[PDB]
Amino acid sequence: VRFLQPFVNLLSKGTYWWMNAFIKTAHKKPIDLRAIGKLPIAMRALTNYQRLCVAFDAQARKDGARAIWRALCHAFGRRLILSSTFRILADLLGFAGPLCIFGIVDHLGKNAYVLAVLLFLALLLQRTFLQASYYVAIETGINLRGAIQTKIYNKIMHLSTSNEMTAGQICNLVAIDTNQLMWFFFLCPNLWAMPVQIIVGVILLYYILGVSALIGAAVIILLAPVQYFVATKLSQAQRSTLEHSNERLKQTNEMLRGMKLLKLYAWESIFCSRVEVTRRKEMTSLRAFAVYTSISIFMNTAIPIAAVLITFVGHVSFFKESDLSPSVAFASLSLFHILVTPLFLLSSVVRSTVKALVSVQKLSEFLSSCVQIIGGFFTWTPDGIPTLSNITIRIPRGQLTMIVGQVGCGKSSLLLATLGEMQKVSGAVFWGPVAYASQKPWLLNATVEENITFESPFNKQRYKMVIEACSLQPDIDILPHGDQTQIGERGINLSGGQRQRISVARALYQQTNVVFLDDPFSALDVHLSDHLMQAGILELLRDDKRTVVLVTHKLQYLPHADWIIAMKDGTIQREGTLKDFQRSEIPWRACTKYLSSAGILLLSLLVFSQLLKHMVLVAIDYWLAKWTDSDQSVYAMVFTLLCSLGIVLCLVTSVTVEWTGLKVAKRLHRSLLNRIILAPMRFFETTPLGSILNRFSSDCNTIDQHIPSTLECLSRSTLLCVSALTVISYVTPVFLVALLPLAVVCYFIQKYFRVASRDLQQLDDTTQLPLLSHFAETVEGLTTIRAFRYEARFQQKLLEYTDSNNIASLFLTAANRWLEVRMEYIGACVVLIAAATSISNSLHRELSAGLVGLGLTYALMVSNYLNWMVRNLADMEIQLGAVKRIHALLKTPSLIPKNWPDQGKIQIQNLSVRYDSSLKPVLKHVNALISPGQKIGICGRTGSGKSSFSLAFFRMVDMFEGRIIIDGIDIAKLPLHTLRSRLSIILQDPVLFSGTIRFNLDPEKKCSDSTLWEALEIAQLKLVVKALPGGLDAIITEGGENFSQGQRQLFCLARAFVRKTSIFIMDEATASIDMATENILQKVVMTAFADRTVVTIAHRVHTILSADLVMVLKRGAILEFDKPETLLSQKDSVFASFVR
Ligand SMILES: COc1ccc(Cl)cc1C(=O)NCCc1ccc(S(=O)(=O)NC(=O)NC2CCCCC2)cc1
Ligand SMILES: Nc1ncnc2c1ncn2[C@@H]1O[C@H](COP(=O)(O)OP(=O)(O)OP(O)(O)=S)[C@@H](O)[C@H]1O
Repeated sequence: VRFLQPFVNLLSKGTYWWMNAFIKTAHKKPIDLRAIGKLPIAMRALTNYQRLCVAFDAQARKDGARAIWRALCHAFGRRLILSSTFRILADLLGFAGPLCIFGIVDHLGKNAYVLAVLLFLALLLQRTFLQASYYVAIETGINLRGAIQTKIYNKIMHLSTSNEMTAGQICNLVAIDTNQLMWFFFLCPNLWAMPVQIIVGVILLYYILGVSALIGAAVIILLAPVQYFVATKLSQAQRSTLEHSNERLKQTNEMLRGMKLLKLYAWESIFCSRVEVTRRKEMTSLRAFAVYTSISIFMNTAIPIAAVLITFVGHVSFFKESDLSPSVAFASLSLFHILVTPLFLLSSVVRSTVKALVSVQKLSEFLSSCVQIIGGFFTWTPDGIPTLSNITIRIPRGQLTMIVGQVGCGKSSLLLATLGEMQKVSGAVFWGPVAYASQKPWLLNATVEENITFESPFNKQRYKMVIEACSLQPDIDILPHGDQTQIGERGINLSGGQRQRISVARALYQQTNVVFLDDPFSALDVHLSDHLMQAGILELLRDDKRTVVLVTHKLQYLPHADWIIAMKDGTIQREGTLKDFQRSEIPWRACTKYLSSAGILLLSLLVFSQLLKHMVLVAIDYWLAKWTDSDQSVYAMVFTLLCSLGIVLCLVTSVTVEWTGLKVAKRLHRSLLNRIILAPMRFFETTPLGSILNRFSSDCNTIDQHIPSTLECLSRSTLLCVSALTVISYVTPVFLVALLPLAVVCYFIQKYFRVASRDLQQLDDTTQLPLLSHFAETVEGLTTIRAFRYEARFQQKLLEYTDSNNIASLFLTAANRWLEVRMEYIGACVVLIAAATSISNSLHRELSAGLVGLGLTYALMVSNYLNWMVRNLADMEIQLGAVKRIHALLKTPSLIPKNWPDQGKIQIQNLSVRYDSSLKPVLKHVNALISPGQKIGICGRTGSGKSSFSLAFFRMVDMFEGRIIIDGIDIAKLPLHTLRSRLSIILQDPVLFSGTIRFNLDPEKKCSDSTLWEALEIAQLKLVVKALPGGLDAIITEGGENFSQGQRQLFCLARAFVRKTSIFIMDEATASIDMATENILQKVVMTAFADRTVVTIAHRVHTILSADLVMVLKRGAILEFDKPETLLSQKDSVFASFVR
């Protein structure tokens, strides 16, 4: 245990002194979950779940949305109200501070040291109570999140299967709804403490400025509803923008997958044009969003100026000509800031409260939704026509029981009913932890060994037996990681047969009596199914005398079982055995590049405008200082001039930040796209897709959403802090020399913070990722988990995960409180010293009263500007560190005028090729020649070098040696664009990117309609194309199920037809295609290609047999042969015929 909050001295419970040791150790050694503590018994999943379920029980025994609400209320009780009362007392003392400022200012102009030390004490106490309030509220919220999370997970166990969309709604119910609830519980005490704050503020300012005060008290208040309105607009804009963004991502996911396909003919620019077309729409939305952001930032600092303007001008020169002592004006200034700070929070509080109300309504709607069988009766509804009718079945021990029938006869339904999964209406069923593999296979977010063990102690002989008996070890070794390979989400990097074999292995490996397998032979061949039923079923299951109940439909399994079960229309037609059935019927460089992408045009326009705005904001008060003592009319007019300058300059600065941020986002995205386009193929193959896709998915989005606002806030905070320091220095010179020590202290407080605040931050992210994912895994494979009776262990795992999340999200708020309190203590020390120097120096000797006003008013508030500064600095640093990876990604004609000849005669003399710079060579002394108009075949085993030969023919490998030519022409003087408008290629991996048929046939779109129609008619595709809406305009999706595999290859051949390269490369147009269709495909491609030399590569016999010139790829080299009928009998059918 390390997080000891409840077990320390009640002084440190306030000032967080126990964090000194943690943060000092954290500076040196990197924090981790082993270096972190464990949550106390006072706050776990179990404790909060216990209190919440006790309250829910006491409320439901007296029987809903209001019910769950009151249950949470009575369950979390005293802590929340304690935080709220801390908060209101702090608010009172904060409203009290400026009045003692006023008293001091009065006394010196006409008992003040006492007021100064009282101000010091009241500041420190008020801020301490505020911080304790924040922390207690945050901890209550974290408790509530853990509690309702484990509660809705407990509910996930008892729900019914009849209720895809529900899974997404469940995981949003944990990712956004629960966060809304918890953040609303953060802001709950603020909603109680805001009204008393504004009421005390208005009544206090009225008694200081009189009737005029009221007028001012209106203006500031009028900003609070307006703000809300602005916020709403933002939200609307956000929605629209998000939509566009999503679409863009889709149009990217294709390009970053058909990489080799894309670059094999250089259609990449054609798709980049479309990608840029989407980007402009996205940019257009962003303008309005940033305009609203600018309006918000503008009002933020405009209302403070406007209040003082329309109040002071409307007080003296309007109403009663009352002499305005410096105390009145400066107290009004202080109260204006102390009231502006809370006003913004009310809008966000209202939004958070309504959103939390909706989310709790949603949570309530969700949260409240032998083997003997005699008289089976049930259905998939609380009321409806039944599908289970009159089923009586006995499943004795040690007996193979097949279930056979037609499609839709209640086979798997009977399986789940035997499981107890479906509580039958009227019937009896008796038989426990039963192993079960469902029809649709499911996996976890873990390794292969883990999925097959499934929380079971590992075995050597047992596990190796199960691995070998499932025909799974070779394909397991085929994976990039021989074992312990991280199986992707749902098994994207695996095939269906592998998932099925893993599921069957999981079912077989578990030690239990009963095993169900819902058709485990649907995605398996004949050989693998035979070996599985022989070794794993009849030899391994039948070994330990288990009760195997397998449902399938084959021939070999019928005489191997004991009981045959025939189902028809949900009824057992006949029953018995076989015989009874047959006898019956971050450095400054990242920011430097970020701002230099904007250019010199806007950098200075931003910086100098900010400097001038802050200079105006200080000069207005500097002139007010001389205004005070008493040409009052001229004074007020100068005040009005300054007030106007301030607001105009603020609007200018905001518009500048907006425009600059948008331009930078534009240029950065375009440069990233362009630099990713020109990368080599081996680079794309080396780097995983997640990192390349992820930068565009988030980095871009993150920057656009948060960099401009956070940068603006950081700049405003730092300049306001520097201005306040300069003010309190100019007021009292000696005070300056006292403030530089303390500020240096802050430097030491800075380092130790960041080197931990960053760390904890990332830890939070990590504990958020496997938690949510875990949830999803439980939802899909719910039947398997309720069948294995493994609910207890999984609930244990989820309590573990939510504890690991809460400890991180708790240490983070503890560290934020630490930095806050210490920076605030120093911000109170500085105002203490400033007032103590001002009372003596500026009164006893200097005798100038306009000074102390400015100094006190700025030192009463310097601390909040300091805190804004430091927090925004931390955020800007993490965001700039996120940006740096974008730059890391950023750093990755004599024969032309003569038309490319149709003579396909080529010759590659002494060719070699390597993949990486200075690695093992792929080819060795490759010499070959190809005659015009002659079909060429190439053979070889896997890894022989035929794909490498094709890629080198398209010079896709960047370490080839020798000279390679086409009609005396090579790659020494031609750019890539000409090199891709000269040859055609059909890859083994076909794809149909989204769009219309015109976008797939000719994405360039140069070709005319009759040309595409003829290409479809020749490619045996015109009839199915005419059977679609519109014709040549069917909206296709990436991959999908809109066309057959043969039709995808027909589209590839149509691409080849329209390419008109006159040279064709056929890279395994045979794999994963039915022979009945592949043979007619090759016949069409032969009858269509009488000219325009084609070089093919495959592992089929007849394809290699039909080619004229063929070269057998040896271990490292090739051996070519010209006449096909001569080399297939010269070696006496040893190396070229039986191999083919
Ligand atoms: C902006 O301040 C305020 C100023 C005045 C008032 Cl009347 C209220 C607040 C205020 O904020 N309302 C209290 C509720 C609240 C929410 C966030 C913060 S916080 O400081 O930003 N964040 C943390 O402490 N920890 C986070 C919490 C989320 C998980 C990760 C760690 C502090 C407090
Ligand atoms: N989880 C479910 N929720 C609601 N209805 C279901 C569910 N599973 C199946 N059904 C319905 O129950 C009917 C019968 O389903 P099955 O028992 O799976 O068909 P079966 O032919 O006996 O076995 P199969 O096809 O190998 S899974 C279908 O028409 C479905 O609409």
